[PDB]
Amino acid sequence: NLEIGKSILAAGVLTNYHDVGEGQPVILIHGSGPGVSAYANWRLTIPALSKFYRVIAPDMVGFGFTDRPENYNYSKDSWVDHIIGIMDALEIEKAHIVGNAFGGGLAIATALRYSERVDRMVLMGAAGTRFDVTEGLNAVWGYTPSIENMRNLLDIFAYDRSLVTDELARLRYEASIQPGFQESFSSMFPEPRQRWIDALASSDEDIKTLPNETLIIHGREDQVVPLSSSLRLGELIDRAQLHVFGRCGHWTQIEQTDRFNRLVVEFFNEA
Amino acid sequence: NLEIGKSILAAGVLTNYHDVGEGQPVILIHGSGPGVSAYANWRLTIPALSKFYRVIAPDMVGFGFTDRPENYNYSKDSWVDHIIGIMDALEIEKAHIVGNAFGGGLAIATALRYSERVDRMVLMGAAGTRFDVTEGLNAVWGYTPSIENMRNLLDIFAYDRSLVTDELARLRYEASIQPGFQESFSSMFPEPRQRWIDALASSDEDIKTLPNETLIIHGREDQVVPLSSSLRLGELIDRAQLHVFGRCGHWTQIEQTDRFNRLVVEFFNEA
Repeated sequence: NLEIGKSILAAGVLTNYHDVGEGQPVILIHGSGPGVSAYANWRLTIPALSKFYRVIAPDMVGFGFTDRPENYNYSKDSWVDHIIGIMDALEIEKAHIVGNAFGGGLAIATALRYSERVDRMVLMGAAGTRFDVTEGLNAVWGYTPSIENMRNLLDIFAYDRSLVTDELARLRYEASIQPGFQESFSSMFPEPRQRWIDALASSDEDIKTLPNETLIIHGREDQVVPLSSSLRLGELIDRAQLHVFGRCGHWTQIEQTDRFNRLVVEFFNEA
Repeated sequence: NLEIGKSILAAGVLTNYHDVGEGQPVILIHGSGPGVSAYANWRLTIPALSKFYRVIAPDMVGFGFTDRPENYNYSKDSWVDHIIGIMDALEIEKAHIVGNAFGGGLAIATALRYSERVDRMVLMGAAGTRFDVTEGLNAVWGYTPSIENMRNLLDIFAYDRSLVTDELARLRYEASIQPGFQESFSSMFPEPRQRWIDALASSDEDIKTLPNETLIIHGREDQVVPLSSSLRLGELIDRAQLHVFGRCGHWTQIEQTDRFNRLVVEFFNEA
């Protein structure tokens, strides 16, 4: 299973992660869908970025193949603690961070609590602001295992549904039913789910204090996180750039791969 | 005067233009401020693009050093005719077009009337949609010559006013009072100016039919054309990408030069 990489103790949690490349460190933080993992989200991104940077992609606690501690208290702050724990474990003193959706919210939160540890940020269809729960997000977080339910979620993420094949739905369905996966996922964002969007968000006041050069990316047709959320982030963050991809959903790094990789590499190259 | 380049008869008008580079043709269309010219707008863009493309930058009739025909009937359609006349004169059968503000409106109009002649488009703080006249635009189009009035206009265009020096205001003031310049400019967009924003615009219905890969660029702080206008263009054009620069005004190609040039070259490279 290529989703299983290296293992390291971070913030007291045995963590599964990928580490490819040399040079300036870049931390990639995945999203929060069922069966999600660092490899699943970043397999098409790591190869491109690792040619110029040291790319670290960990499975956040509660997701992927990282340990799922008994009675673990999941929260925005605990996840930030995990990110910092991973950086500490790898002697990464300061790094750029690419946060995908759920991961974008964590990136913003990490930059606010540990400003000295974060350089540039890329926020994709990111959590971080309070937006009204969408039917797409409620469907994603409310997922129960089945190939048809996974096919529907994949359709919700994609602009071009032709990319959603029976094989892909089957493979992700299988990833979603791995031991302990659905159990931690279902108890992660229970109804009412607006509570979790709000919990993952950072206040307008706090976001306005971010000094980091930031690149906000969003798919025009995103059905999970509304474009309006990134428009708001763009008005709050001072050194921000916004890039919106037309004909693109919640899979910006997968549906607009080459454009995405070029934008991100050049953005970091500027530093 | 470096603003004076080559001369060619286009659409019956003796036209001043710049032609640098080899390969795929790219037409750069300047904005509509007092003293504006192709060189003034694109001096920092041509060098970068000409390394990979053949760059054509003409002074639109009524602006710069192109002839100002007696009793000439200026209109969106006549300007489009001029653009096509320039392309015809240079045997440019199909080209990419970069339209800056006023020029963006003309680019959209050209792509609608001569779809076969236009490939990819870059629209910067572009005209093209109906937006309420801003005080910034009313000040720009209502300009009367003076170093102080020019300094104010430059401030309206810029995010970082430190770039507006006495020398720059003086030089542009001098450009604005060249023989016949202020005369054609003042009679170009007379009050009420909303009429001209509306005249330069294309209907939502027509814009929706554009099949061209398009890159929409806008400065978050643009005081002349509101960001909301480009947000609208992004929702209308199907194959569109939107890139918004924070800490940037109506001079995207000048205030974010390196980022702008990289974005444009890679966008065209995709073709």
